[PDB]
Amino acid sequence: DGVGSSSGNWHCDSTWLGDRVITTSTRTWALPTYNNHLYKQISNGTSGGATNDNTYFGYSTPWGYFDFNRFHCHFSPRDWQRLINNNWGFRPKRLSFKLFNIQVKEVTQNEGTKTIANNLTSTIQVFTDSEYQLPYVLGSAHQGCLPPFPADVFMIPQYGYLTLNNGSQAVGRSSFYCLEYFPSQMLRTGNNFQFTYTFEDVPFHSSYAHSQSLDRLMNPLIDQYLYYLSRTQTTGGTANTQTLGFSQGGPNTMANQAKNWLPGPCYRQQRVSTTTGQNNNSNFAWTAGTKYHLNGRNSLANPGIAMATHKDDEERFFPSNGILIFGKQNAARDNADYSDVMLTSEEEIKTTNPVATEEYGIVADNLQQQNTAPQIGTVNSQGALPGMVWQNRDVYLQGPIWAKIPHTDGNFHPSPLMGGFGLKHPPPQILIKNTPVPADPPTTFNQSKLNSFITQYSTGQVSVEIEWELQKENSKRWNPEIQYTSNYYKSTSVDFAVNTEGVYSEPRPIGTRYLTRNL
Amino acid sequence: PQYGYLTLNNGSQAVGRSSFYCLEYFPSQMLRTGNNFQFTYTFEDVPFHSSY
Repeated sequence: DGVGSSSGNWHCDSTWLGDRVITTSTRTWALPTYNNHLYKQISNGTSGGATNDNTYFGYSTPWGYFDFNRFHCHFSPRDWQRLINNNWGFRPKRLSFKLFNIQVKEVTQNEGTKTIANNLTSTIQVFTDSEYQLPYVLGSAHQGCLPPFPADVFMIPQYGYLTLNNGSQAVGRSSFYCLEYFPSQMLRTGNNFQFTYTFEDVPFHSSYAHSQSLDRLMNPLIDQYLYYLSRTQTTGGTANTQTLGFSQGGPNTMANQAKNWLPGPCYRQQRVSTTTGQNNNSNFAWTAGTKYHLNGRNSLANPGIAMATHKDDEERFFPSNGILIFGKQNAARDNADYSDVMLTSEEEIKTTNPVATEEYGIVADNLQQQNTAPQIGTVNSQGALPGMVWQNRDVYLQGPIWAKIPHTDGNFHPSPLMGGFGLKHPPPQILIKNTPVPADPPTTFNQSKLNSFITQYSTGQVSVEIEWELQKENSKRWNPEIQYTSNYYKSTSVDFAVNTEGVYSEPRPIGTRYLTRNL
Repeated sequence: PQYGYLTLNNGSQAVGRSSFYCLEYFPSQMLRTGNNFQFTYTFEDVPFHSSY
C-alpha cells in the first residue's frame, strides 16, 4: 500500500457453469463537491401556480451514493440473449463490491488559467448502512446508474430525502438525519474498500409465456356430466310461457362449461391510441387519468397492477399510465415526441390477466320477478377473490432489479409494480464524500465556523460481481420455439454498437418471456 | 501502431453477419510506474527451412 503501486485490477467478465452465471463489471467514476459542504432545508408550497398534489419537505446532503439497480449494468446484450432463450427463470444469490485506485485532486483558478494538480494526503469517507437506519432511495428508478457501455465515465448522484409535511411546513413527527453520525472508513490514495452481501430466499422470476388459457383448459372431445340453465321461455311461437330447461356442456358450448379458476384482479384505466386522429380532441392526460387518493393528494397509479396491455390484433392501443415507457438516445426531457420514446408491450399475460382497458365482468343488480325485468352491472374495479391466478409484470434490459418492502404490519403479494424482485433486506446503500480541507485561517481567534475551503474532487474505479442461479428448460414440445434474434438484412450501422461519433445507443427494449410452458 | 480491423461488407454497408469486438471486454493487467509485465510462449512443430 504505497503511492507508486496500484491496488487493483480490471475484472469485467462473465462465466457460465450449467446452473450458475457470475457477471463482473467495472467502471470509472468521479465525485464533485456538493452544496459547499452544507446541509440545507428544501421545500415546496401551495403558493404560486403550484398545486397541493406536488408539495414536499426534506433535506439535501453533501454525500453521494452508488446506484447499480438496473439490469444493463451487468449483462452485455449477448448475455441477455443467452439468458432469455435457454432458461425458465433466474434469481440472484450473492454479490460483492470493491473500490480501488482512489485519486484526489485539487484545482486552482487564477485569471482563466485553470490548473489541476495532485493531492496525496486528502481523504475520502465511505461507509455502508447495513442495519437500514437511513431512508432508502434506491429502487425508485432514478438516474445515475453505471453506464451500459464499459468504456464510459459517469458522475455520482447526490443524496437527499423527504419527510412528512403540511404544505411547506414540517410537523412534530418529522425527522432530521445527520450523516456524520455513522462510523465510516477514511481512505487516502493507496487504500481500498470492499464488502460482501448475501440475498435471502425469493421466488424465481417467471421468464416464460403460457401456451394455453384459463377458458380453454378442458377436453375438446368429451361432454361434461354437470348441467346448467339453458332456457327460461318456451319457443313454440308467440304464445310463450315460463319454463325451465337444462343442458350439458360440450365441444360446441365451451363458453357455458363449468370452470374451476378465475382471472386476475382488475383496476381499469383509460385507453389511448398511437394514431393521433383517433383520439378525443382535448387535453385528457391528467383529468382522465387513473388515480389513487391518499391524505388530500391525488397520486398517479403508475403503472398500476399487473394487467395485459392489448388484446388480439390491437397493437396500436395502450393504457395511458399503465406501462413502462423508455426514452431513446438523445430524447428531450420535456415534451418528447412519439418517435423519441419506446413503448413496451405486455401481451404475453393475456392468457390469465384481464386487459387493462376493459372491464372485469358483469354481475347481477336486483331481484327479478314477474313484473320486474332483470338488470346487470359492469364491474370496473375488482379486488381479490378466492381462486384467482395472475402473472407478475415482466422485467427488461434497462429496467430495475429490486425494491425494499416497506416495514408495515400487513401487505398482500409483495411484488413490485415496476417489475423485479421483492426484498425485505435489500443491498445496503453506499455513501461517499470528500473530507473538507480549510483555507488559511486568521491569526486572531474567531468563534465562527470556517467557511473558506479549497476546491477538490476525486476519482477512481468500482467493481461489482453478482452471482445468479438459473432454472433449465425441460419441455417435450415438438415444433420449433420462438427465439430472440437479430435482423438479417443490411443496415447503416450495427445495432447495440457505437455511432460514427462514439455514442453508444440501444435500439429497442428487450423483454424476457419468449419460451413456453403449459399451464 | 494503431489497431483496426475489417469485417464483411456490401459496398459501404455492413450485413447481418458482421461483427463488433469491444476490446475492454477482455481481462487486462493495469500497471503503474514500478510494475512490469511478461509471459512465455512455445512454438509447435514445423518443418525446417530449406536454406540451401
